[PDB]
Amino acid sequence: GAYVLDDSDGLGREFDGIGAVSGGGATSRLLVNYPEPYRSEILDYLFKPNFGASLHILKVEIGGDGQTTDGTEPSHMHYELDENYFRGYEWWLMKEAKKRNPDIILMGLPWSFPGWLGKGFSWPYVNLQLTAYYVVRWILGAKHYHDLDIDYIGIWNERPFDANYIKELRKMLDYQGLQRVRIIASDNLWEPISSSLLLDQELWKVVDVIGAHYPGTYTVWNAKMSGKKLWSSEDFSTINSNVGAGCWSRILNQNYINGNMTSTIAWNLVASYYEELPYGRSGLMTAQEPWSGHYVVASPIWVSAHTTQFTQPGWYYLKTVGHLEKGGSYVALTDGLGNLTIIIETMSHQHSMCIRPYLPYYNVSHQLATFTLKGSLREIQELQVWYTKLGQRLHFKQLDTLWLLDGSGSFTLELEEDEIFTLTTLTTGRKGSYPPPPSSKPFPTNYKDDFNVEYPLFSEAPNFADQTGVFEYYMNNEDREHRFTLRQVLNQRPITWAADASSTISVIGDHHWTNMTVQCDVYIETPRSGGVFIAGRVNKGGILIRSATGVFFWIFANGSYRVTADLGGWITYASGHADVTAKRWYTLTLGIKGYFAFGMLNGTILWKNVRVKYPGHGWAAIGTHTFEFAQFDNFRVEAAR
Ligand SMILES: *[C@@H]1O[C@H](CO)[C@@H](O[C@@H]2O[C@H](CO)[C@@H](O)[C@H](O)[C@H]2NC(C)=O)[C@H](O)[C@H]1NC(C)=O
Ligand SMILES: *[C@@H]1O[C@H](CO)[C@@H](O[C@@H]2O[C@H](CO)[C@@H](O)[C@H](O)[C@H]2NC(C)=O)[C@H](O)[C@H]1NC(C)=O
Ligand SMILES: *[C@@H]1O[C@H](CO)[C@@H](O[C@@H]2O[C@H](CO)[C@@H](O)[C@H](O)[C@H]2NC(C)=O)[C@H](O)[C@H]1NC(C)=O
Ligand SMILES: *[C@@H]1O[C@H](CO)[C@@H](O)[C@H](O)[C@H]1NC(C)=O
Ligand SMILES: OC[C@@H]1[C@H](O)[C@H](O)[C@@H]2CC[C@H]1N2
Ligand SMILES: [Ca+2]
Repeated sequence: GAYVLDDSDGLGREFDGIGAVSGGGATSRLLVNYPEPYRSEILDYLFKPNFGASLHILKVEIGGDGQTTDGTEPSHMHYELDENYFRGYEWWLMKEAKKRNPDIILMGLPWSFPGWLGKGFSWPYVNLQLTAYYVVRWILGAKHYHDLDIDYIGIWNERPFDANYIKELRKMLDYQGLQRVRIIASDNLWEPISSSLLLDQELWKVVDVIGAHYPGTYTVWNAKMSGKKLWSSEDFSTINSNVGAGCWSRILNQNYINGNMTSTIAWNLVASYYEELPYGRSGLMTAQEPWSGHYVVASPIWVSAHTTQFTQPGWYYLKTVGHLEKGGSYVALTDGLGNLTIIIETMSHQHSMCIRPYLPYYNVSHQLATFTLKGSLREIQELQVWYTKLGQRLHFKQLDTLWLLDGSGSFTLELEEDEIFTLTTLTTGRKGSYPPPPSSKPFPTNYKDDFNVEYPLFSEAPNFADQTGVFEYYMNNEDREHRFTLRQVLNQRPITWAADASSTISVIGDHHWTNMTVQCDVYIETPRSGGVFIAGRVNKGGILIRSATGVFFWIFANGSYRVTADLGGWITYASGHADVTAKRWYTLTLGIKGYFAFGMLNGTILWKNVRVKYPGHGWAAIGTHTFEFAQFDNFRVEAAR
């Protein structure tokens, strides 16, 4: 009936911000080679204040060279003694975010680690000081090379924590003059971190924030008892259709209401990875065609705006928040300066299901809600109104101002289903707008890369999405014809997060492709035992990369070749001998059409009319038999969709 908003009895918890994750894994892969001005426009929709999603927080993966959901991300230390703070795209993204919003909150979290840190085991806790040292170098590098202050550091994404590690990480941060950096744990479930904090005072002293993943809007008693800030440090992960925006809208409010969580962070920031990769299109917006410049400002962007444009880290939640009689919820926040923001959501069950978890049915129906401002809020006489309707339009439309002149801190609204209203004293709200970007277009049916870039802006060539291993621009001054190549640089399996393949692989192109010819120059660096391949119709990647099928044309340094149906190499289409050795450049061609494939070695036919599964479709790919050095050059693909 009448919902009282008041601050006279005091305030609730401090609001810590809304944000999103770039990483886990390679989710921003295809954004770096967007042409201007579109790349810049995309970044504005995400980070420019009073414009789009206007994010308060940016969380990035600390790349460890392993596969972490939609690809691998490069580490700053591939090997022992190696340090490089210019690989990948997270440095860039953080800087671009920081340019638009100097106050954005930066977080880093490892998913995987380079293998050498395990010292012969696939475990990051073998040498506590070493792993901490590795992580802190990243934070230092961020500052020294990019002028970035990392605000929060996590432990190991959705993987066990070690209490002694967390303590050592804190000590190592302090030793390096990073007392200001805070620690969030354990980016998994509420337990065992929450009870551990209650039993171990020294642990309690070093953990600043408890971050839980996909909590279903609820926390647990031990976490509340701890007095720590509680965050949904990873949520959403739903297709950014209308249902995802609904999901997002609902949890943004109810994470605080039901669970005392004062921050929520969406996986992921922007869908800039092939859609046929795991969890495709589960970013706040979509930017998966750098070749065309086409992007989509999806519904979740505006749902975010309803909170982010009208709140900032350091505002406080009111004590008076809750559910509406006929379903839906409201929160309210102030900045202790006379501003008030109110965010109301009526997401229906049928249009707001998140993937994790799925909620039992609940009812929303037409209702009236009366709001009364008590205490220090009585003096508000005017509120701006922002409105969104999900289902088929209207997104973030500014409605007519409401007046509260009646002397009665009150007003009423007619609420229907699947709506959002924001009511705030702030006048800075804006539905940012750029002209529409180019229409959607398939990946180019003819495509070439000779990797001849002397000072590349990024460490890897556009569109190649590593799914196991790490491929990088490589300069070899001692060769002329192959001065500039692409190289696989991992020489041992990472401390994996996912089940990485046993073979390295990078995929590219149009998953819809069915008939195609792929050609590449290859160079095996490891004598006797080394091997490389080129492939087409590759149908799975990311977390599922081990499961990839397609047509794989392998050559080996022992003078042999194989054609397989799978990356694992368990199913043979053909095999034989070849004039092939290490440390020599060969041109490989693989032609797939209908039921049949053929392979060429240096323009000469090696095998032909070999029967392959059909129908089938997928990407082109390159890679190596194990985690081994190899080079690639003059890549070309002609394909039919
Ligand atoms: C956690 O949030 C809950 C709300 O979910 C807060 O508890 C409410 O407290 C009021 C009175 O203080 C009760 O009338 C409500 O019934 C409580 N809510 C529920 C759902 O039972 C609580 O203050 C928060 N815990 C903290 C801040 O430690
Ligand atoms: C609401 O918030 C705005 C923005 O923070 C406040 O306006 C600022 O007030 C400070 C001092 O209180 C000034 O130094 C800034 O220049 C102001 N900025 C802007 C953009 O106006 C405002 O005081 C708050 N209260 C109300 C009633 O608007
Ligand atoms: C890929 O190649 C196959 C094999 O040639 C094509 O299938 C043929 O298509 C023609 C006309 O479209 C038919 O007359 C043949 O009977 C088909 N043969 C088989 C075995 O299916 C297929 O159309 C090609 N697809 C693309 C997208 O180019
Ligand atoms: C939802 O509530 C309305 C009124 O309370 C009722 O008429 C309707 O049948 C309910 N829907 C379900 C599925 O229970
Ligand atoms: O919903 C899938 C999410 C992403 O894949 C992130 O990488 C982590 C791992 C699972 C979940 N959080
Ligand atoms: Ca070259």
